[PDB]
Amino acid sequence: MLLNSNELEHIHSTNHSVNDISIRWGVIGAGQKGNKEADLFAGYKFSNGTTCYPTLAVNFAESDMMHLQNIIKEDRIHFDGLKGAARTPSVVTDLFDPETNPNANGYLDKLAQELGRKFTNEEGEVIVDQFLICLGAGGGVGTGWGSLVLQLIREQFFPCPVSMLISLPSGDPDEINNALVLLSEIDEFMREQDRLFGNSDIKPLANVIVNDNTQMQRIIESQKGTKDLKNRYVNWKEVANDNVVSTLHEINIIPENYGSDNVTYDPSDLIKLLSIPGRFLTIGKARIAKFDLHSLENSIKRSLDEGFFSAEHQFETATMYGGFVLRPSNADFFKDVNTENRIRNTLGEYKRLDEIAGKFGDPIWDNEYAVCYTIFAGMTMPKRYISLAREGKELAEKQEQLRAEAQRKQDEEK
Amino acid sequence: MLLNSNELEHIHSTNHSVNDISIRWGVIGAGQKGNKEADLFAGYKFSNGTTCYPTLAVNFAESDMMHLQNIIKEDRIHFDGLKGAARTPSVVTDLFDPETNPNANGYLDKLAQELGRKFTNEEGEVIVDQFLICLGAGGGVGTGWGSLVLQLIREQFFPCPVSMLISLPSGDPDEINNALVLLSEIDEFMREQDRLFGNSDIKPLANVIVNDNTQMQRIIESQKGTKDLKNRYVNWKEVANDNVVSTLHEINIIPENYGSDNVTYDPSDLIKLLSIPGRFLTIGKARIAKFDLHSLENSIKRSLDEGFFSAEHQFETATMYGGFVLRPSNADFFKDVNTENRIRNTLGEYKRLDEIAGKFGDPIWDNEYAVCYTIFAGMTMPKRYISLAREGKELAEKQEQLRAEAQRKQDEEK
Amino acid sequence: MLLNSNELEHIHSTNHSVNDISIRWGVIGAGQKGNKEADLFAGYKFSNGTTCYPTLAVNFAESDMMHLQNIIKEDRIHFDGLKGAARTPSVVTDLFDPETNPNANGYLDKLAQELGRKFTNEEGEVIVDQFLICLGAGGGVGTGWGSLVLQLIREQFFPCPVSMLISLPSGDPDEINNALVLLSEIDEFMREQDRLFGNSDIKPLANVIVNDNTQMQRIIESQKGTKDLKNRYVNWKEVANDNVVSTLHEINIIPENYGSDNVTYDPSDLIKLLSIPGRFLTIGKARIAKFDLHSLENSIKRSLDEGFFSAEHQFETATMYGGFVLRPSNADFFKDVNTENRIRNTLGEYKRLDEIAGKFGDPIWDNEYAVCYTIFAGMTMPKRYISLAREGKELAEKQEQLRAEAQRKQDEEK
Amino acid sequence: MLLNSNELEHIHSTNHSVNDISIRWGVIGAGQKGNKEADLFAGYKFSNGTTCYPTLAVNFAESDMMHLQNIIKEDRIHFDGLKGAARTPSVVTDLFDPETNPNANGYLDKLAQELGRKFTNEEGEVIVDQFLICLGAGGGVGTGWGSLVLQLIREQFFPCPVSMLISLPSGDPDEINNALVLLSEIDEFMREQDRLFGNSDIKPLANVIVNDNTQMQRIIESQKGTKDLKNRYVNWKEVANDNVVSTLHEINIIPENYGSDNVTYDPSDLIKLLSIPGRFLTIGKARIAKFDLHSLENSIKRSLDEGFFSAEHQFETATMYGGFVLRPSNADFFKDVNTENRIRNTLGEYKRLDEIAGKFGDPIWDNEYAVCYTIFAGMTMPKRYISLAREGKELAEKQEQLRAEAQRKQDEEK
Ligand SMILES: Nc1nc2c(ncn2[C@@H]2O[C@H](COP(=O)(O)OP(=O)(O)O)[C@@H](O)[C@H]2O)c(=O)[nH]1
Ligand SMILES: Nc1nc2c(ncn2[C@@H]2O[C@H](COP(=O)(O)OP(=O)(O)O)[C@@H](O)[C@H]2O)c(=O)[nH]1
Ligand SMILES: Nc1nc2c(ncn2[C@@H]2O[C@H](COP(=O)(O)OP(=O)(O)O)[C@@H](O)[C@H]2O)c(=O)[nH]1
Ligand SMILES: Nc1nc2c(ncn2[C@@H]2O[C@H](COP(=O)(O)OP(=O)(O)O)[C@@H](O)[C@H]2O)c(=O)[nH]1
Repeated sequence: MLLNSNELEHIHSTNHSVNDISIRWGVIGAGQKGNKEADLFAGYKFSNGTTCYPTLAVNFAESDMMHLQNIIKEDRIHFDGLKGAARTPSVVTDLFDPETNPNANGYLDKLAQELGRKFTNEEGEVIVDQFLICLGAGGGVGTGWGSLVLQLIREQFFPCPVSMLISLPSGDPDEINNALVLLSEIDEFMREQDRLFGNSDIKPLANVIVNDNTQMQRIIESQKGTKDLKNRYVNWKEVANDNVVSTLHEINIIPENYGSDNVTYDPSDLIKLLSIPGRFLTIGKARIAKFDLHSLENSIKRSLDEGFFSAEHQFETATMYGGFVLRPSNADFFKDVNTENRIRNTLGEYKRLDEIAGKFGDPIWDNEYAVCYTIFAGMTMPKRYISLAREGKELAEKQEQLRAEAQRKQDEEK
Repeated sequence: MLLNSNELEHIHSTNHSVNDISIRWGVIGAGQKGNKEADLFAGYKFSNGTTCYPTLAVNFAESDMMHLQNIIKEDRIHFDGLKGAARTPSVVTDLFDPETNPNANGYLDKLAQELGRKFTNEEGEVIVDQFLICLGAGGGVGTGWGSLVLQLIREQFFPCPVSMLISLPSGDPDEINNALVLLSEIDEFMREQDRLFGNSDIKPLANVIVNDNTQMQRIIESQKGTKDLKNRYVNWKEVANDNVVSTLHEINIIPENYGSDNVTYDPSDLIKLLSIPGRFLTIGKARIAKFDLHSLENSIKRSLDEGFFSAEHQFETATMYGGFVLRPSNADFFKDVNTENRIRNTLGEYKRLDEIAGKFGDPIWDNEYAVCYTIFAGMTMPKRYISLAREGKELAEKQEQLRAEAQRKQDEEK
Repeated sequence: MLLNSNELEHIHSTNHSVNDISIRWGVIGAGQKGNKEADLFAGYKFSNGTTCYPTLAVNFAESDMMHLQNIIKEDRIHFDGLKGAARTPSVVTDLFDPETNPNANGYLDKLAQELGRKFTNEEGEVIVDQFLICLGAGGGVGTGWGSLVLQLIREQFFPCPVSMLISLPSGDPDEINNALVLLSEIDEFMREQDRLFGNSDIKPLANVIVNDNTQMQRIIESQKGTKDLKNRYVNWKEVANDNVVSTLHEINIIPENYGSDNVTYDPSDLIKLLSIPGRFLTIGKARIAKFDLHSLENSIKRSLDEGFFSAEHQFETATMYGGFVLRPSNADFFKDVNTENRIRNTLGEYKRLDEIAGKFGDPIWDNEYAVCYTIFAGMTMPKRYISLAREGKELAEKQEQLRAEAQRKQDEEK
Repeated sequence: MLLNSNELEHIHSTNHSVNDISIRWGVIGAGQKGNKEADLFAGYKFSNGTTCYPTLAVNFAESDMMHLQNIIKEDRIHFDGLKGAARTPSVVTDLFDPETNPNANGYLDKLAQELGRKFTNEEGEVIVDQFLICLGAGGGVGTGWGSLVLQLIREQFFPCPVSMLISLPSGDPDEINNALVLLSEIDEFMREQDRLFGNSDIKPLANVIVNDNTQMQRIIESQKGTKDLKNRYVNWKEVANDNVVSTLHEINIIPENYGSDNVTYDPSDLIKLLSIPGRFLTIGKARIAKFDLHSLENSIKRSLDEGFFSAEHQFETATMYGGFVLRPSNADFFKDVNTENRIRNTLGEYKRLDEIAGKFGDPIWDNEYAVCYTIFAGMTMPKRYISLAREGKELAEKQEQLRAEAQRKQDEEK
């Protein structure tokens, strides 16, 4: 268990029966980023110190996996032999493709194996609910795997659905491409399946969660760090991560361990919520320590807008909503209805919930502020896609410039 | 005086007439643990810096007693000669048993003596109320003494009753046994006496207070320690201890030095409370800084459940209740009756108080939160006993496994 | 972006759309002081980390400009050749005066140039609103430039108005003089223009903001610094500065990014406010975390009196008022009218606002206290001028004393 | 007393009551190496300059024993007559075997005798705890004796157990053989006894400590010697030795003379530790002067891996663990629990301690760094055995080559 939020604390300080989750994610962490996250996920144990999620970490080589603080070598999968690579994801693919790599398959086995190892007990049962695959884009490894997975799922190695945690980078046109295309492909896929399935079907691809780094850094600095001191010694990712994960984590806990005396969110919701939309999903966590409609709105707005996962996704491309407000039970001001209404309406502004599926919870806690967790799902494409698009152009060219300028510098010299 | 709680502080900051206790415990601290505790007890002095409890520390050898910060060598009793021992408590027994150790008696004298030294003044009067013997189980020394005491009491060396502070360890089947049996014997004894006495009789064995380490550690980490920094440098016991003792300590102080404008707990209560049940006793200290019935309940629940002394004792095997809520006098919300009722009822759920003896206090302070001290007494057996039972089996076997597995490893090699 | 106030934080934590200012100051920082400030100004970037003001730093030589943390050499203008100088501002003047320095003009070009560089984009457009020239008096460089500017403006190199940030020193008669005369000249100028213009005219000299160091230090120590620890390691200027700038800075932000649900201050106001009075302007920022008329008054009073910019300026020599209270929107106590009235009246005591121009805002925030920004403009002469006058006399003579005394010491010895 | 480590110093500088050991080794030093070591052991005296271990030195002839700096001729046992020998250990055996050497026995007597002389006082009591026999392999003398001992023990001349200090050489196939076989035999023996005994039995062969020279030299040079100057004049063994012995030595001292305020290692542990595993034992001493989990790990790792005694022994062939960290008592960072855990886990990676016996201490000192002594016991076979195996083949053949090549050189010439 790693608390790392007031909240978390609050929780933990309060309940200690926390031994219980909603969804058994099978954390496969790929690439620096993923791994890194994974360790955090890894950090969760219960109120009996029992891990929460089961986690494999993958990376190409061993060394790659040294700084992990929870992962053991066994869970450090790597495939090794050749030194160096071109960070093309095409390396990866090879290694499992007979044609390039005959022993392709050899590897696969071991994956299948370790999967077995890790995800069976001895019922041979998969002890997983959905695969949570974590990726940071531009990471060859990730990218390679990404696709890989798509196949694999098909190839039934994966019989749980996949949830994709994708970070959208910042800069570097190359990455941009890699990413975009990656996203594209996915997107296709996404599109295919709904019409390939019904639309009430378990989506093998449950949803996609994206994060923008850029945005985040900005945010991060926003939040200053004279509010603490070691802040003054931190890395943004390091923080970022915390939030991110925590959120997720948290929300998994909360319904499970909490109740309300009024509307009750629940796992199933989540399940629903997570599977079926199949697409782009976003979450807003809003501290609410100030108590009025206007501010409510603000923080709402803020939370959405100045959401952490925010990517300028196109709200009305959502189809489904969710979230809940964990509110103190003495917090009358919320008990009031107007509020609710207000809220409703508030949200309605980005698209009216009431045209789509979703629900909302309002749990109790005994905190001294409330946090509103908000989730919009099944969206398609965030405008960032575009922005990215534009930007890498605006980059590409920008160093074309630099290329031409200084091609001139060649000419200019004897 | 060592404060080490807000409370304690609060107290101390408030009253300074604290020169006064309810019960004169005679702290005999046996074994690492006991000693350690003892030092803390030892740390108490009055508002005139006058010690609170008188304390002997026992250990086998001198060195054993070095790190103590309050104990003087004089109060470091040890009996020495042979180097090393098997940590069998059977060592101890010998030393006072003529048959094994002829000079058995020689020692006894010195005990009797130092007891004299320490517990008489020069009225020859025992300046004690009840012996508080502190033990951590699995400690040969403790264990040896434990039994020893039973005899000794009989042997009238002890003319105050004994209260046993027992820690129940965590792991190691051996200990487990030692313990269990120890507990067993005690248990017997306990059983005997009530029927050996009346049931309205001064129980020579006033009660037993157990603590589970395991539980505690868990708890401890629960309580995080980013709430403080040096926390980030602490040992659980170190904290644990603090609580534990403090509690006790505290509660001894409080009635004595406090009043109420309503129901008044008092020493006698305590006395009653402590003597007669003769058996398993538990305490819940509940911060109440949140003010509603539900939360009241929660914290109640919490406190019981996620009590510190908690061991899954069998509530209805209690016979007697007590405790008090030290509440701020401006704290109207408590003044209200409903509350009381509520409380009553709340407790009623684990067994209905109103079928048994006990009482309850509600003192004032001028704190800005309240703490509810809750005591259930005269219980018999906590399910942990069992759990322990199961566990050591689950251990024993588990390393039988390891024994057989690797007996195989012998066979497997040439 | 550098936050450095709760407020700032509050702001920043709240809005992150802060990408937007009211007035584009063109910060020219002259002399140690100015530079220093400039760096701070320089520290501002937006919610997209986009600088706020554009800034040139001037100093005589390069080295002079080393410790700057944001200024780049390019923005470190210096003119160099001769080593040492007499800190006469008459050095400066020379350098741009053909007669003394034929290549006078050469320099000017570069100024004009860098001005170009810095203040055009490629529309050749000036990207500035008003020049904010920062000076600490007694600084030869500053002083030289001061005058220089007056000319330059005339000489149309400056086509934005100038706002002068002048610090009034503490001690040293020489400085005093330099200053006074400087002030005098300015004063003249000020006087001229109004009658040289209409009085409804864009004043090329928008206003003057003075700061007294002396006063400030006093204040500073007032504010203690056990309230923080590093305080215990600070320099007054360092703090001072922070305030000062911040204030300014802040106020530029706030209207721009904030609204109210009631009276709305706005840039134009500011503009008006800043241009037309042409003269002495002062600002009071009042935390209001205590909620009553009396205290309101107090803090008001305090703020004025024990304003930061305060110089014993002659209120009724003002002609124009402004400011706004950034108040929490839940802060009902302000919503109330009486309050307003009260305020009005309060201010009325130093001169009645209602005889002059100005306005006042009351924005919302969601802070948990309010800050009242108060501005009195178009004043002429603060009594400090005088005080200064007296003091340097009281100095001059005082070391005349010392001169005569110890001229005696010459005589007294063989 | 010879200090020769900071530590040792630290110790000695601190305590001077050092008059006290854990285990009375009876140092029999055989062969150059052993002797050499012995002298060092010999160098230990107490804080009252009282020798620590009692030591016989054996060698074949007198001259052999000249450079010893502590050994007296009396303790220079040699058996002499014939000049030269074939360094076959078979020489040795003869000398005590009636059949080859009738007067075999004559010698034996003298051994028995001097043993008597040296190891009785006049209680006729053996003043020994365990025989510490030191050997460097390939040393005929050693080797001969090795076996000899096995018999002798059986032959009850030895009634203390034997601990074998074996150096594994570097190169020379012959040695290799001699060694291997030696090791083999031993190994057998080892295997026999456990099944010959119970497994909870005092192993007559307490354990085996091996050292690799090769490894060591490498290490040695690693540690540079511009860190000192005379280093620049040293022999590796000379250093090596120091460490080695010292370690041992040290660890014998430390528990004995130190305490902790927390977990306490102790002799018994050692005893246990040393006797019962009967097999391969290894030790890691880790300076810890850097304070974080990662580094902790590192040094841990390092220490294990880049242990001094390290031989690529097969961790999981261990059965038993031990060690302790002598840490400064002000060293909070260790006091913290996480740490502990971490550690635990860390170790767990090579095999999980928690499946096997052992314990761990954490003593105080007042050093300004900590040293972690780590012990893995009861292992069987280190991969070096193998490596050796391979290598001598790789040698044997390699000079077969040279043999054939240059057999060709014969043919090639007339
Ligand atoms: N925020 C964050 N991004 C990371 C982290 N590690 C890597 N990334 C990002 O993930 C993307 C791909 O890099 P990486 O994960 O190293 O890919 P790899 O080279 O395939 O291992 C880049 O945008 C990295 O900045 C991480 O732990 N957190
Ligand atoms: N929490 C706690 N347990 C302790 C302390 N010292 C020892 N123990 C525990 O007491 C039990 C018996 O150990 P110990 O007191 O050393 O017994 P001894 O060997 O007879 O001195 C074990 O569970 C120890 O962990 C202490 O000061 N606090
Ligand atoms: N508060 C403050 N005053 C300063 C600072 N630097 C210089 N001054 C003051 O400005 C006045 C003129 O000094 P300076 O700026 O060094 O002039 P220069 O010699 O022309 O560079 C003096 O009163 C200095 O104390 C600064 O950064 N802050
Ligand atoms: N490190 C070390 N090895 C030694 C020393 N003396 C001898 N050896 C080694 O011990 C092994 C056997 O040689 P030695 O002791 O001379 O055997 P002997 O010929 O029977 O006396 C070889 O590997 C030697 O290098 C010593 O004092 N230290």
